[PDB]
Amino acid sequence: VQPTPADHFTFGLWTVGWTGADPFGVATRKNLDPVEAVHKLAELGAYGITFHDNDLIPFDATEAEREKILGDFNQALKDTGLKVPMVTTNLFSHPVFKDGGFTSNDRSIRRFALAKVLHNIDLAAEMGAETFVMWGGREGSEYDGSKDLAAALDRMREGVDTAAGYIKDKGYNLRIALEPKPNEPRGDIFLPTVGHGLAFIEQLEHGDIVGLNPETGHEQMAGLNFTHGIAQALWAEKLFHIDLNGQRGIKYDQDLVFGHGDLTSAFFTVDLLENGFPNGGPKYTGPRHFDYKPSRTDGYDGVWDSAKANMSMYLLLKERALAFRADPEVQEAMKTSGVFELGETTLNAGESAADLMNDSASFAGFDAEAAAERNFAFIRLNQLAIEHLLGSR
Amino acid sequence: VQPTPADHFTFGLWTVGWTGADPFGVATRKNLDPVEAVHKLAELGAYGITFHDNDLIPFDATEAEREKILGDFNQALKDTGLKVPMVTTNLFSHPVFKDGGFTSNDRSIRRFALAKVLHNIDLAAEMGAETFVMWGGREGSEYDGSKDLAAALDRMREGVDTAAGYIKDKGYNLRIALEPKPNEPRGDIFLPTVGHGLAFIEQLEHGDIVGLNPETGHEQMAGLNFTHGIAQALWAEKLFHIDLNGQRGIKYDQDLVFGHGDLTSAFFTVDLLENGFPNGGPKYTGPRHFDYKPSRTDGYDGVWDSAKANMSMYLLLKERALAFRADPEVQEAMKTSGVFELGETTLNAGESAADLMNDSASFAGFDAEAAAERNFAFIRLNQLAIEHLLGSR
Amino acid sequence: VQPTPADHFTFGLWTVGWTGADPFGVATRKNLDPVEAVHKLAELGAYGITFHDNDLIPFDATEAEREKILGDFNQALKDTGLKVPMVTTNLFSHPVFKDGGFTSNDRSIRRFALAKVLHNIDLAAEMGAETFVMWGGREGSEYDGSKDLAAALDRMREGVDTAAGYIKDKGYNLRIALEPKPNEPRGDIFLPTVGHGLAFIEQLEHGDIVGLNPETGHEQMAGLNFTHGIAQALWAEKLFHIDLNGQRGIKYDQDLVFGHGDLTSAFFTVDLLENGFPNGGPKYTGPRHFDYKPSRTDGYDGVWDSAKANMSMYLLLKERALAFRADPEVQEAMKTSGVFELGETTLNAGESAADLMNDSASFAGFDAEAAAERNFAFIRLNQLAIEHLLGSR
Amino acid sequence: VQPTPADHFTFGLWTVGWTGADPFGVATRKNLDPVEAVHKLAELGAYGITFHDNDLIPFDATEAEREKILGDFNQALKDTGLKVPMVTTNLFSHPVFKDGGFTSNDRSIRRFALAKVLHNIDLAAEMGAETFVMWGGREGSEYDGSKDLAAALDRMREGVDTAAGYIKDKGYNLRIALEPKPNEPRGDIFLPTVGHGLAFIEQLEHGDIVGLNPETGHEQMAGLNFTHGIAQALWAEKLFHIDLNGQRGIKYDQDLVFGHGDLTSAFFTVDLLENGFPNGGPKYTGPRHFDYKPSRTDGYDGVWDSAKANMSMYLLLKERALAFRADPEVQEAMKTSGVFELGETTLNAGESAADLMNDSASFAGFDAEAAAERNFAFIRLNQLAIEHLLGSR
Ligand SMILES: [Mg+2]
Ligand SMILES: [Mg+2]
Ligand SMILES: [Mg+2]
Ligand SMILES: [Mg+2]
Repeated sequence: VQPTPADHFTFGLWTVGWTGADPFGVATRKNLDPVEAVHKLAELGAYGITFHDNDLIPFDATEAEREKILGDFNQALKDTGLKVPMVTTNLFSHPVFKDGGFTSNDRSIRRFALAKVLHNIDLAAEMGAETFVMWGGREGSEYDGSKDLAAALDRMREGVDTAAGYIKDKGYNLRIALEPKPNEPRGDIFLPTVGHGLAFIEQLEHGDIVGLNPETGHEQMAGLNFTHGIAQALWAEKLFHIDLNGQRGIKYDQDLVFGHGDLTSAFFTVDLLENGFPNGGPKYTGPRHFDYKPSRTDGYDGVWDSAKANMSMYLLLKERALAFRADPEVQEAMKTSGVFELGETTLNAGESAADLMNDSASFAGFDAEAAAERNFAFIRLNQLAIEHLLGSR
Repeated sequence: VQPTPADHFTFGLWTVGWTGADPFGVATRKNLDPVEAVHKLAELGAYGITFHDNDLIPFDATEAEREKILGDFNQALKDTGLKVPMVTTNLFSHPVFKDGGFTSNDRSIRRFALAKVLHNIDLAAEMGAETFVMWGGREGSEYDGSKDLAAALDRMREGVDTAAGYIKDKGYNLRIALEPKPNEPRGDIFLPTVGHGLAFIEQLEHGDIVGLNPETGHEQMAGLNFTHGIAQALWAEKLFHIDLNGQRGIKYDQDLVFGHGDLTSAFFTVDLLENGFPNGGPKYTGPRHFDYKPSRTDGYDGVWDSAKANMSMYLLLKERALAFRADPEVQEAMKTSGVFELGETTLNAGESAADLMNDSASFAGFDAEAAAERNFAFIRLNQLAIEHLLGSR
Repeated sequence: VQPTPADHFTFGLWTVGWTGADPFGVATRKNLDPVEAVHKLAELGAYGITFHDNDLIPFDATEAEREKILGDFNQALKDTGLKVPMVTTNLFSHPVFKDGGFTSNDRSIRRFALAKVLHNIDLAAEMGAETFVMWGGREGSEYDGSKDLAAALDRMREGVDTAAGYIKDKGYNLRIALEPKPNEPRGDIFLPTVGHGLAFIEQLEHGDIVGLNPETGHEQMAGLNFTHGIAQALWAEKLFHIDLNGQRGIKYDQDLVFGHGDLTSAFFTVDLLENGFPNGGPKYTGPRHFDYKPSRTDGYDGVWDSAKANMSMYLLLKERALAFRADPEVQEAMKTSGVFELGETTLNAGESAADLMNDSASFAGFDAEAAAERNFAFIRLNQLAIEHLLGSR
Repeated sequence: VQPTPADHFTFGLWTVGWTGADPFGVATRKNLDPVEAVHKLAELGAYGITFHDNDLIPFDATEAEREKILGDFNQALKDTGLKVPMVTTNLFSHPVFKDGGFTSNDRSIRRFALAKVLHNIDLAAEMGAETFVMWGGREGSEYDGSKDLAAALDRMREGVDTAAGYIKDKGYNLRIALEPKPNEPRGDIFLPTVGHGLAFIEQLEHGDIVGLNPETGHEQMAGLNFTHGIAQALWAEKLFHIDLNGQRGIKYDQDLVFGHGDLTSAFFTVDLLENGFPNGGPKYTGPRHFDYKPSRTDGYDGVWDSAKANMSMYLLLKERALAFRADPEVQEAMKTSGVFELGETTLNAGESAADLMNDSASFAGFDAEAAAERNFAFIRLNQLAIEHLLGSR
């Protein structure tokens, strides 16, 4: 419960560097120098750091300034050994992206935004990032009439497929991860959840290198079960990255420490990333990225406390989830409840639809009332998970 | 604002026949005979009626009883001319489906449930239904540990692909529509929204004849924009059916009359079904199905009032949405706001990613501050839509 | 973690007795005989039992049937030693109550509902109940014009003042507890949250013996912090009873076991009930009542299992919350965050507004930016708390 | 639909002046000079203007700067005739207020916050404001152990009683209006809803001149019915001010124009404000204040457009709500649904509880099932209302 680099905890530069400006107030902390960020995270046990183009390099920066910033940064990474596993672009802060990057009603802003992305892919390759995240935060509307809904999706597809074709063309070993979000900053964002995101990728021409980057808080903002949406992404072989934080209900994006929102949910999230599926199946072996914000009420000691907290929470949940699954009481409760039974195909090997229709024991002579008497024992099984969680077993 | 059969208003037998039992009380109305339902709906201007297998035919019914019920029903349809455009199966009422049909932890219940579906497909063909709806209402969990998340999806796929292969095999001209729902009756349902549903179909073997059946209320239960989710379904060419009702917020499934929930949203929903996309694209020309419930406080006069209300609301919204789009002030407001501009591809014909990166006017020499000065005028445009809605223009 | 009568765990007859019918399906369990409920609950460690008049005595019961049923139930209580601390009135399942009891639009119904309550006060008094709970579940509307909102609150007051007047008159030592609920079964219910119930009580003629019965899931259905709510009820000394359960978000009411919802909020509710306020103040001493429903997926072993899960959940939280406040590291963290500092009055002993305004050091020469440097360290206090919750420290 | 000063449309300086910075981006508009705001608003038909102390006078303003600024603003008011009906205090943007003003854990900060309020009361009185608004935006927490909840309410009371005491002492005719808000910017805010604010007021020493300022979007953020909320405030005669805007669901605060959110609820709020209660009762006569923000996508033409949209929205709703209640068909529908019947007291003139209980016809021989046959016809009353809303009848 001391993190180490094979744990693969990655942190975004914008998280610990978030100085505290919210919509009702100014920053409460001084800016965090990025070299200092790299040194402080390496020391806490982080494996890597991620950033947005404008997190390191100002929008305004001249070529010389860009060279100077990147040199110090590269030096810092070298001194520490921190990797840079994911890179992303800021397509939401400057006033020009008031109506989006890629789905901006203005065509000249869509070309600028797509060029901001291609340049960033080149920097992403250079850094040795394996994933390029795309968070379309300003793509949407506040009013139903603001957009042509089909055009938005065509413009979004265009953007994404041009970027993907460009990776392919240059031979970069980079994958694109789209990060779905319900709302905020727009009152409605395009591809609001994990399924919209997932569905969207199947319409792309270069879909093969496009996957997702779900975020705890984002699904929770539409009241979805985070464990069930990552399950589906994994199931489809599209869980390319993951962002973990906490959220307490449907409200503004809180960005708390992982485990400080919905704890029981955090627990089962960690059981799926760590243990996978009960009957076997896919596993996610990428980085465990923390995309959160150190509460504005706290000074810099709280920033480093908060960074430590993320990794601690994940490790506490991991031991509890490993003991839980190892527990023989839990394994037999799982058996009773039919967890392993769900793993069995419904049809017998070689059985056809006509075969089952016509099988008298599966329908005509099936006793539905007897079958309804089964005690699934889901509460008891729920109860065992929580007793494991509470460290009482 | 007198409905007629080319309007294609279809009503489910369970809507007007809903006698009023909620989780806190008993029915407040007497049962509605299904022949009387057909006669009363034909007379109100409905085009068709839909039903769940157990809405017409009791679970218990002997073959003779099934023959007798279907004969009277068929007679009624013949006497009136009402079609039966969609059929669906009850996989959620009997105690046997306490943990689902298709994703039931018990394998014997999954075989029964799939056989209940194949038999129903045969009845669906017989009735001349073009769509077979599948609402997986009991597929999910209340506890994160109740299921093996990957197995659930494999079991769901198995069910759905067996049913689809069986349509194909028998040569029925029937399509399957899955209806996504966030929650209720389960605390979390599998394929909770339109994207999960959409994503899910791309993993199926018989995906080609599988599409969606979104419902106003269902998306609204996860706080999504209904117009933007049907837009995406349409965009993907998967909007096979549609269910319209009203819902006032994130809470239990209310099932109000279309236009009695979120009115402005209802309005833009009707603008998309009726007018389509501003720059052109797909159109939805299937039935406009009302899946709602006549409030339990009201007697039978309210049931028929409520049925009339659905069609009235849709026709009032339709005229307001046609005037709105015809309005030359509105067309020029759309132009200013860049609604048509979104229709233009981002890249020039023949332009490549390298071409745009390297185009100095799109990036390097792009004036982002000048571009940020643009007045999108989205509020004014929103305001014009509402003045059209209020019948003030 | 073995409950004893000393713990004051009370259960509603309706909870273990809930047979499984929900809006989409029939009962999955057989009716529970009340004598068995009493016997079962006494073997688990329950302190008492509570009921609604129609949980015990059927709506259409003859006089002979009523006495048999009470002879049976009084015998059971006598045999087992269980107490009956609370009694409530079912003003919701019979179709007569579709528009409410007390705020029904029909005056004849308001008279019957209130008659039904007065008779029930006699019964409650006879049983030795100390609390009389009023849950106005059908009090509200689906539509904004259905009700005259000032007249609904006048009617509500009349009902509550008549019942309280009657208690005072008859010399019964009963206190009325109003149970606020935002929705379900009505689309909007009168006196939606703790706040609303408390405000209403202050408009009552006999508000001195009228307080609240907050329920965990009801407040979570509005997105409110359950703990902030009962704190406010406590502070006004109006916390007369409490109903504990689980709710996983804004959706239908789940009625999960306590701690099977929002764990961390459950942990903080236990802390408040057990440890009181950090700086002292009123404490809650009534029954810890569980109003939940055994999931319908579970048979009768599941029912006694979930009844036991309420009590184990609570005892495990209590143990952690006691360990939490006793930790010296936590006591120190609390001092550091200003938790005890909030207890010191803002003004000085006999300081006036005018004295405060001209004091130079409090305003005029107050260094606002120096003050703003304080690291409140709330993340670290939060992290310690979860660490005590997880049985880690 | 041309507003006139007689309409009492008031606007906050912060609303038209909002420059566009949100959590994900910088300002998209230039600062608005306050003199121009005053002039612009008087040309649109505004009756008055309201501000926060720091909207006008910068936090670090010298004495010389403060007088210049007030000379400029007083001149503008004089020139245009605008009134200043409400003044409020910014106890939220400066980093000193990260934990609150009045309920900050730091005692030195509580003293400065209250000093800052007292000084602002003098200013408000000087300006001729009738209402003093208190919005405790930083009063709350992200974490359940950050605060002693009884001590936070004691501190809050001290602050409000000190300010009210001061008003009384100085002979100013100002009334305090507390503005409840459930969240944002804190994860949970003290006095979350109308209900909570009203309950708190009754625990105050000087609660007689302390009332509420409900805001439309704040209540919709909890899923509450805005109309039920102000009705309850009205009924207790505590509706001192109102803030009108739009909110599309439980998500961040949108601050859309009034009627650009939930239309039908907007329609029913106008009806209540204009027509009062169907059976009579208190009526609201203060300013109709708009606290919204011009979407950041819109330039300055958009700003004056949205200021005008507030007033047109309201005037269009008012016209429909007046037409609605005057319709004979609607008056009849209301009688039929029992709307006036709710106004008749339940008991008879000098009827006691005891008299009611033994009356055979009210209980004992009351035919509950005959009573339950009444068709309340709420769907048809709702349908008439939407038809008047849509300018259809
Ligand atoms: Mg993220
Ligand atoms: Mg449906
Ligand atoms: Mg309760
Ligand atoms: Mg406000």
